[PDB]
Amino acid sequence: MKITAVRTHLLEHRLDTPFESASMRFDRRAHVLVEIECDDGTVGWGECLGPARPNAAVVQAYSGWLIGQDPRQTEKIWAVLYNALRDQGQRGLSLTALSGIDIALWDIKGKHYGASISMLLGGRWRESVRAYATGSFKRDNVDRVSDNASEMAERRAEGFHACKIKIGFGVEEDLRVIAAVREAIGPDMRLMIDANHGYTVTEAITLGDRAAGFGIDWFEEPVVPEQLDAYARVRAGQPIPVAGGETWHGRYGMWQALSAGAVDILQPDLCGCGGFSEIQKIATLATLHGVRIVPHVWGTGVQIAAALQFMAAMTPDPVRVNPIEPIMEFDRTHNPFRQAVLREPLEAVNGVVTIPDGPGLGIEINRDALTEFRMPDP
Amino acid sequence: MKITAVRTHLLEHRLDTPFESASMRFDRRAHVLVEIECDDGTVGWGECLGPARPNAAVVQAYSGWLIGQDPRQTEKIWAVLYNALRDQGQRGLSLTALSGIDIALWDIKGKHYGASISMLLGGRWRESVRAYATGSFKRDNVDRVSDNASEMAERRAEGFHACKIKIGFGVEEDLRVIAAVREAIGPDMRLMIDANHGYTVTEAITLGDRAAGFGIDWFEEPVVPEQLDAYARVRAGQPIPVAGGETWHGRYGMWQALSAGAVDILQPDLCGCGGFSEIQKIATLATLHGVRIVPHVWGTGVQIAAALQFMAAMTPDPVRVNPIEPIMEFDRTHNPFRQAVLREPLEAVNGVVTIPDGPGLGIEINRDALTEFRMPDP
Amino acid sequence: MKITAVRTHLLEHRLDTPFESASMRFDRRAHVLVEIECDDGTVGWGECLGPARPNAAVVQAYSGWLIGQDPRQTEKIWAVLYNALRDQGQRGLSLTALSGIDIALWDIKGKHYGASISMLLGGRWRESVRAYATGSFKRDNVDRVSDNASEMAERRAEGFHACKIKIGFGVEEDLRVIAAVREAIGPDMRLMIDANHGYTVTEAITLGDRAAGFGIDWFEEPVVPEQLDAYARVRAGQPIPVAGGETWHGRYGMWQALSAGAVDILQPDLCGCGGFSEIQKIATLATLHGVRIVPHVWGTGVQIAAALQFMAAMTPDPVRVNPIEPIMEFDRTHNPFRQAVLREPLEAVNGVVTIPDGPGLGIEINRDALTEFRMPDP
Amino acid sequence: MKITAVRTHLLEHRLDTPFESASMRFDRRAHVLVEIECDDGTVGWGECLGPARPNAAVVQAYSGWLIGQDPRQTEKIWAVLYNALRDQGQRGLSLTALSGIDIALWDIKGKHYGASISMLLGGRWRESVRAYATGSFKRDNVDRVSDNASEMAERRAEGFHACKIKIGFGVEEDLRVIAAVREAIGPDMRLMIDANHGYTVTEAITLGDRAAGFGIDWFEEPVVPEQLDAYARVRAGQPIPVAGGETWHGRYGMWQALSAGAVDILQPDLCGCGGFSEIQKIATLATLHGVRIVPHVWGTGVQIAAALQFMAAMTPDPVRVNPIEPIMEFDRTHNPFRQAVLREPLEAVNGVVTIPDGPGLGIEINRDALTEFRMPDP
Amino acid sequence: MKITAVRTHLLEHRLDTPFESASMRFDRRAHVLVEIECDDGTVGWGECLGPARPNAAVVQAYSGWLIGQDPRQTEKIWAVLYNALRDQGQRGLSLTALSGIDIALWDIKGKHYGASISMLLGGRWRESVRAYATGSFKRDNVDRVSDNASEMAERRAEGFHACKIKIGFGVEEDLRVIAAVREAIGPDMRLMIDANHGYTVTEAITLGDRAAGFGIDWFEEPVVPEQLDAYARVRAGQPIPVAGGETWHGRYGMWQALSAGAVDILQPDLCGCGGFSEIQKIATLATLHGVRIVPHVWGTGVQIAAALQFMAAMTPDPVRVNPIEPIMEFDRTHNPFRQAVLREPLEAVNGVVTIPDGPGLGIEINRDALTEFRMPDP
Ligand SMILES: [Ca+2]
Ligand SMILES: [Ca+2]
Ligand SMILES: [Ca+2]
Ligand SMILES: [Ca+2]
Ligand SMILES: [Ca+2]
Ligand SMILES: [Ca+2]
Ligand SMILES: [Ca+2]
Ligand SMILES: [Ca+2]
Ligand SMILES: [Ca+2]
Ligand SMILES: [Ca+2]
Ligand code: NI
Ligand code: NI
Ligand code: NI
Ligand code: NI
Ligand code: NI
Repeated sequence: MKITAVRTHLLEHRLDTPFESASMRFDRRAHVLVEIECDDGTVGWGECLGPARPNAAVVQAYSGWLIGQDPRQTEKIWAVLYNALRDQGQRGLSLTALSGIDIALWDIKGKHYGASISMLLGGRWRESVRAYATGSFKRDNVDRVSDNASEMAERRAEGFHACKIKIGFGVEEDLRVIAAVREAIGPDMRLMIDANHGYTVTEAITLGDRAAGFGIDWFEEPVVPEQLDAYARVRAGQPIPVAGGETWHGRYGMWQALSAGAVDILQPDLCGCGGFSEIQKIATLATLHGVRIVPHVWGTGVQIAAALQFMAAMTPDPVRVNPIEPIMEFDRTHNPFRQAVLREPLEAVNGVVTIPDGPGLGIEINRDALTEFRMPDP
Repeated sequence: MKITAVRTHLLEHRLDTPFESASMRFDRRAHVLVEIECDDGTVGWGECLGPARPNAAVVQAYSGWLIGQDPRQTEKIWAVLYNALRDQGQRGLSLTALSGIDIALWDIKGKHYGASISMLLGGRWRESVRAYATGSFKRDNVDRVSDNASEMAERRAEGFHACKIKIGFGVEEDLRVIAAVREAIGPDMRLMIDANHGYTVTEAITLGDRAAGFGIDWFEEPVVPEQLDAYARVRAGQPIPVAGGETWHGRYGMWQALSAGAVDILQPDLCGCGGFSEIQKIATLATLHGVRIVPHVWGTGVQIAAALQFMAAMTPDPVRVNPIEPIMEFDRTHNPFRQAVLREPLEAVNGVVTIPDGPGLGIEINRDALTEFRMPDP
Repeated sequence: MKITAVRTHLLEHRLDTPFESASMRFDRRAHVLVEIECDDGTVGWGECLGPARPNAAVVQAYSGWLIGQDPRQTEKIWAVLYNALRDQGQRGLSLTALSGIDIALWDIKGKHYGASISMLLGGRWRESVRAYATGSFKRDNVDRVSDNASEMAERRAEGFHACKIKIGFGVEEDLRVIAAVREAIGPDMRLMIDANHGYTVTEAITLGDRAAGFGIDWFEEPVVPEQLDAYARVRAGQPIPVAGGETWHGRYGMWQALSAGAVDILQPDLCGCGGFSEIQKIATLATLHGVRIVPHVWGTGVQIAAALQFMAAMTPDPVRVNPIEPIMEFDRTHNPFRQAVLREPLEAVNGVVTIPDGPGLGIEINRDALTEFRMPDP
Repeated sequence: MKITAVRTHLLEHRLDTPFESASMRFDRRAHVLVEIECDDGTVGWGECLGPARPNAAVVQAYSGWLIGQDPRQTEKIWAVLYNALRDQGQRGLSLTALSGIDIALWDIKGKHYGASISMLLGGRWRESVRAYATGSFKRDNVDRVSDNASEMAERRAEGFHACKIKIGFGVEEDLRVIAAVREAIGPDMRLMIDANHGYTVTEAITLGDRAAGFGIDWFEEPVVPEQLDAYARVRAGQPIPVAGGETWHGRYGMWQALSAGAVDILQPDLCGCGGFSEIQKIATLATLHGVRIVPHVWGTGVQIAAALQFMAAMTPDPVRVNPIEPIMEFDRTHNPFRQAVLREPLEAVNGVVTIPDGPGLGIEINRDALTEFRMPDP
Repeated sequence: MKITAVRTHLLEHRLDTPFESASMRFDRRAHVLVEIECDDGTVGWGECLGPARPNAAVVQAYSGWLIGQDPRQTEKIWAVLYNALRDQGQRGLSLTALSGIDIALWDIKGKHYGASISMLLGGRWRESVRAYATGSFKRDNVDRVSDNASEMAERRAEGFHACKIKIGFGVEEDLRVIAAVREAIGPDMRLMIDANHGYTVTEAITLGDRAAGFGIDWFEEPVVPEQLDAYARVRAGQPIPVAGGETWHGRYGMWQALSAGAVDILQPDLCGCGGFSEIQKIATLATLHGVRIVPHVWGTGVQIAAALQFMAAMTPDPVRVNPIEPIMEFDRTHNPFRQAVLREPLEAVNGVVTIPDGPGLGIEINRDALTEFRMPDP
């Protein structure tokens, strides 16, 4: 079995108005998929987190080390490609592009052995996960307080057990947003907050001290990803558990954060941290200190399918009866190609997402959707 | 003053036979320049280290935050662009692409103020630097021992005060290469060794212990860039000063290495570490412990010109009469567009390279060479 | 371009009654400016923090290394002069005197290139800053509680968004002062406290625990500048963010404090820490852990102008929309030559200070004021 | 008993040609004495290390806190004056000026109680010390190798048991100088080396490794005083014991160096580190780890007299029969006012200097010499 | 001047009923004085903390190194005697016995120079100190709660500004005692607690958490003196400042505790820690981190006189107007020879104790009291 072709597929949809987090303002949904074809006809699919056209370019640069290789040998291919572009690599785009490749190769490997990826990863502890809803972005002329209060009441009505709202813009308004969301969702629904690294350490500590009374399960990216000493200060300075990981990369970046005691919850993204091959190594590292893994999930149904395979296989830390299980980050904001790339959608039903069990990722790509939402040439 | 256009120029030349280091095998010289044009006509030039097409793609992704901006405001632009692509950035391609942009903007700023970059950086301590020659690569059916012995005798005859040879392939053959080169160059010429991270820690310690008698001024990239504990072990375990930095990025990556006590010589590349804006911050960090900076230099005359501006401005650590000054890494292997991109070559004369003092980088690009050596479309 | 003369100008005004902080009692305003003249006629101005006549003497001792030098080469001159008097230097007067020289040279450099210092520092993120008012000093037979309550209500009426009061004399009376000031300024105006290192660690922790309910944004110089372990204890032992820096010096002194985790806010003074050349290096160091910089500002309009240039150029940490920006420390106590040294005053208008954008510091010295307020010969 | 006057006396002698170390080039001997007079007629004398006119200015700034004070209360006066100028003080000139004041006050205190300072410090362990000779400086057109070889043979012939030569200029020439001096002085005379912080860490380690075979008792100021991590690297990287201290200040600066494990020998200067009051505290600190104190001595007979009082009182670490005793640094280069300031010279006789036992410093100043060598007005 | 005789004087008074702390039960007051006589007739007096007959035996063992020595040379004698018995010494009785000797020698030295010890120590910052009263011991059939409530109301009525009560027996009863004492003394009198190392770490943390609401200025010897990690846990685990030092010894024992961050207040005893010679070194060490010194005082008027001399000389940390000053521990329990050993008592008058200013300790021993209260032969 040999890889014969490696392709990328850029997807875009323009929004009605731009969406803003504290870390970014964007006016379109833009994603990239990786397609790897084999000499026996087998095709695998993956997705890369982050800047879409630059990821496509890095996948193309890796392609020379993929063509002619046996796609079943995922550890060998991962290490060879990791080393090939390591010099001006190590974090960021060199790992997000390798993650998409890795996911496509594990899809091929599952198809070849007739096994779901979750089985090849070592087994299925669970057949479904509870999802949590993520919030809307800041938009021009939209009041964040009432928009988030209504939107999260709407998520509660759909059956989500938890939701996560975007802050990081300014302590006082962010507190008004948190208070209004708690009022709107009632006392039982779980609530998380994500600052998108918008805060200074002092802001993040002040916000956490003042928000903790609203019952907040974690505080995601309080500060920038490079200042691990700042993460540890926020963790020690206010009471809300701190989460991060969607902007860290590989076993070395993740170990740097765990060594620093940066987080209570580590949040590797399948399509960013290095793929299935590397996320299993990151999950090992998290067991040394007992730090919970909850994946970060952002992107199309291909990303969702990959994250679901890993979530079926995640081993509890600790094992006990009815252990703490992963929950699935579910973006509810507008993206017509999120599900359209799949022949069958991977959707929350009363807040719960069932994990496929077919070979590989357990999905079938809709190639007509790739054409329909193709990103226009520059 | 406003930026109106940002372009990249990909350059390629195929070699007669592939060149191999321990870290890579390549069959062509492939580089990318950045061109930034302003509303008043001013044009600046820069270069990005590393994978050429992926760098071009990341420069294109940054371009949206550059158009319409005042190019004189280099710290503002650097921080804005750094944050824009930080999430799946931080090291590697997101910093090598920003370095090329930064260099072009400092070229514009010098042209605008009528000042060499070295002057804007704070002054010229020196008007020239001594260069050292780098060695040939491993080639199919070429004996490394005799090839390096002859090649380095040829560099000595050209007047280079020092040379650096490539090892990392295997302790015993590498020792034969070092011994033959010392014999060939005589007792006075300085000698350095670069393993291109080819060694285990045990190999690197064994090689350094056994090579130290040949008089070796530093041992570059003994081990992989992510294992800073391995660098510190090599530093403590054998007597040759350890050098690294061409595969680290930004103030945070460089501080991580200095904190770890990884190196005796830190080797930021102008076109990789973040450009002039960030290399000044890295040079600050190196003064906290007294670690010598010697830039890494690889690429075309644009990279050479940038590195020379920084070398004129480097402050001695410590200041004394006849202090330890930077020496210029000078690749002598075949590349017809290395100098052709410049209207006037920046060449060693009896081992010494004179540093331009005209506005900006002090060079004039030869646009006809950009066409002649343009990389063929995929 | 060559420096031809270096002069100092001592200024004094006797007060109606002495002013006391916990760290000092003084009966006059006494300051020193530095004037550097060039062979082409260009003149630059600077100011030194601290003992005026001793600063003038240290500037005179540096003058021998300045005459005949190119003033545009600020990094070279800084490093040469720093090394010249380092042996019995390193902190204190050797750095405050060099700061005044450095500021005058950056004023010359901006005039020469036709650029504001803020532009040469890398760009203007902002054109104005909000000022905060500092409080009155302790005076004989004046009740601190009512004096501070009235004075800070008067600052609120002038439009200052925040104010900082002097404590450090004794926990119980200091708490009465803080309580009365909070009552007088209302619930929205921000409040900071400065102990001028008057407290033991135990006093400072007790004061912070008992004062935190009044809403205090930082606690400045709780303890003496040499006991960095005491700073870290105060930071960990009570809830008010700790600030310091006006009594630390250079990259090495500031790094010592940051390494120790001494402060939540670092407060370099342009005229004390080493000038523009060194404060940019200190600002780099603060980004490693994410410690906020808020400059310390004390002295004449020349100091104010220098601090404003640096504040226009300060890069947010982190970058976000509407980031945390520097605020300007504005002494409101009596000093007739504070503004008189400038042809145009740099004053708060409804609490906001606009940052000049002319070449260099963007000011014009009033030489007649230098004569009018000249310090009498000993 | 009350202080009534505090005066300084600046002394200068121009040399025939300038003298150069790696850290400085000077063309005159320039020193400052402190004279403190009391209401009962008692006068005390001291000396300040470092820049003479700036020290005089700082002594004048302290004078306001001295007049009217009881000079017998040396700990109270030290702490009051230390705090008075601490803010822009802490190291350097604020401590060298306080050292001269402190020495004059201990001279007064000894005269008042009819006791040598050595007795008031706690007793005389010894009545004499062996001196070591320091070497000549680098001079224009003088070969350092032969000049040092002849000069040190001349010191050997005068009976000095040891000598210390100046290096720091460049590893190869410095090694030639060390080798020639060892040849010239024979195998028994002790040899020390002082780099005046001229070296990078790499140079200092290389020099120490290559020089150790010549039998070197210590290696003084290998690197700059602010890089304590560099001192520890030099200490660990080559075999010659490392010495420093003449460019550190006070208990906090000295503790910083000892904490860092910077030195095998700590070298406080009576006229730089804080005087008798502070050097006793530094000597305490050195006993925590067992680091030997050997004072640094540079200046006139007043400095020599102060250093001799402290050397009589230094407690062995450890106490044993025939313990390791301090040796006296004795500058032999030309200075006609070194001894002329005293009515009776304090000179080495066959290498040994006898320690006065009269009240205070045990000397009588020659006021006619103060006039003869008075520094010309600026 | 030479020492001719060294004598000890054992004192005893049997109590009506035994007194118990958590650390000890005793039925008599038992103390030892040291008397040192000189060839010129001068006599000095000192006291040793701890077991009286064993201290007398250790003083006798030191006597051989004292006879014939010059008593003015206190640092030489201290170091010689310290080394003489160091091998089976270092802490405990070898230092408490040396402390008594040291005090007698400083008494001789002050008489010889006609100076109070406080002056020889460097000056008098204060002429009096405020005393605090210590509480009664536990006694058979006496209710601790009502006994302490009444006794401390009686101390308040005598004018003491503060008092310290004995706990360490059991958390619940100890809390009842603290509550009753706070009720009895009113809201202003200061309150301290001393567990005499009776508690486990868990008890001490629980007690401090539950007692802090009663307004407690320090918590003395919460745990045993050898478990410095336990001290640091108590300090970090409950809010009352922790004090210790009366059971530590010398610069090395005290530095061990300060290094460990064991205490907020260090409490050397003049008659235990090494005397005046060593307590000055301990006071130096406490300034490195800013830990307050408050001496421990237990014993006769000779101990009281020594402690008062040191308290006059203690330098504020930090210096400020109206700084934090030492307060004097004043045992009020029955001991007829406490004051009888002095010709003039050293007593609190409205809570304040005036510090003698005569030569030496400033006291005159009543030799008739030494006979009257002589301890009966075994
Ligand atoms: Ca997120
Ligand atoms: Ca908190
Ligand atoms: Ca290399
Ligand atoms: Ca070895
Ligand atoms: Ca302040
Ligand atoms: Ca607290
Ligand atoms: Ca020296
Ligand atoms: Ca070595
Ligand atoms: Ca006690
Ligand atoms: Ca507690
Ligand atoms: Ni749509
Ligand atoms: Ni060719
Ligand atoms: Ni006035
Ligand atoms: Ni002469
Ligand atoms: Ni009785």
